[PDB]
Amino acid sequence: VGSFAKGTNVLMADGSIECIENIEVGNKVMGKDGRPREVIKLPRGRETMYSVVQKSEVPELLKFTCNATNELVVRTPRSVRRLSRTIKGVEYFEVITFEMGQKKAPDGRIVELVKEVSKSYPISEGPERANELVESYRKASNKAYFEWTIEARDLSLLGSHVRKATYQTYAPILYENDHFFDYMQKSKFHLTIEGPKVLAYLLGLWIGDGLSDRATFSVDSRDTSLMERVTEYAEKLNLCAEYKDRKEPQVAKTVNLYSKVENPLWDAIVGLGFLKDGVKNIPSFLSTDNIGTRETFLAGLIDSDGYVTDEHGIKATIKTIHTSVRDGLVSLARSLGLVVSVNAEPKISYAIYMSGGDVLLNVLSKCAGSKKFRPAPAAAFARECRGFYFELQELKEDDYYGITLSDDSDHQFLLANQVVVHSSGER
Repeated sequence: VGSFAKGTNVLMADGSIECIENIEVGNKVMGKDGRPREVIKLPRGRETMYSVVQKSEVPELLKFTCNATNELVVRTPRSVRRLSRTIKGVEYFEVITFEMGQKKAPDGRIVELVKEVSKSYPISEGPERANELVESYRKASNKAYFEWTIEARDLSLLGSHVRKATYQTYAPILYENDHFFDYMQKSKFHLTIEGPKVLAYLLGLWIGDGLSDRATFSVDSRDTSLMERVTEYAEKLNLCAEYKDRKEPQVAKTVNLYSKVENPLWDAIVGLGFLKDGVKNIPSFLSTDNIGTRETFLAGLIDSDGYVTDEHGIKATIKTIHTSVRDGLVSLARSLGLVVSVNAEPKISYAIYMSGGDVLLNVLSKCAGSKKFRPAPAAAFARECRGFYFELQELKEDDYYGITLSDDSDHQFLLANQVVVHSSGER
């Protein structure tokens, strides 16, 4: 029965994080589709362990420790190519492919794994055949990759090209709390349907470049689009976006949001916890809250202290001087399905790079910055699981804790770090 090490953090069905050894039958862990996964057993035992680590300069590596028999949920890209080569004076048509095959393991077991297969036919016999293969491959699957599992210990059996192309995955968090919404209700008595939107946005601006002792943040002047947004939004919360305006020689216009009748914005900043212990913080509940709220929040942050580039794909960069926020950002961004990486600018400053196609466009379409806004996706889109390459390190023996799911379930659940791992069970 594959398992994990003690302390392994698991994401609960309700969005809470829990240490695997503290999990008890009946509890529901988080399913990758956002739905619960009831725990029905708790494997125990000793066994060689393997630490899983992302291969990759501020580290933000995805990782977890498992036992040797733990089934890694992996994906390998499908692949096909035809080439012509001359072998020993004879020209051949060769088709190299990635397909599911077999390999005798050290213990004599037959392990089913993706393999790089090669097939060649003499040119004299013609192409058809090579095509009846390249053709059957391309239409043998509706997917562009293989979805499978391999035991940690068996990962060494993979050929070099397949091993390097094989990756694990972390799923976006589709479950949605309402800590933010439920908060709104507790606020005043009357407020527009777009109250949650407007506040999350303003909080993003605050976290971006706002003072830590007052509902005041700075914004760029040449950005008339962003200004109209602040003003427009403040008003939605009966606030005044006050600033010296064109009578204060400067480029970074300080914007003061007063109660305009101890106000909504700041009451949330403290109530929700965007400022814990005098220092800025990214509330942990964000990650598992309303998706629209998560995006709106990021759009604000991006609008106050970040930039967007499109050279080699749409990408957003947010700069933060605090490590608390930094790691909070990486978590919140990954929860939407964005691909994230961090670097240290002249370590005083921190840059969080985010990419993700439609997932990123769904955030930027909420920004107001002149060079930040990007039109929303051209259509509905699913938030695909993201892959990460990894390194496996064989460890000595230790106690392991596994979790078994129902018989009808997909047999998968998420770790606190969103990594999609396999249920602990026989087979």
